[PDB]
Amino acid sequence: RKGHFSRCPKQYKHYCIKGRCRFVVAEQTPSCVCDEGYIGARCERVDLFY
Repeated sequence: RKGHFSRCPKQYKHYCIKGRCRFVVAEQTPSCVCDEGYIGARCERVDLFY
């Protein structure tokens, strides 16, 4: 319909520091989306101060 999946909790977000992730249980699809204004491979740096 719109987005009925499982949101990744901060406790399990070790693959992304400043990035969220949507894990689909019914259809096994683990996808991590980092902040658009972020920088670094592990989402450590950022491109937005104010």
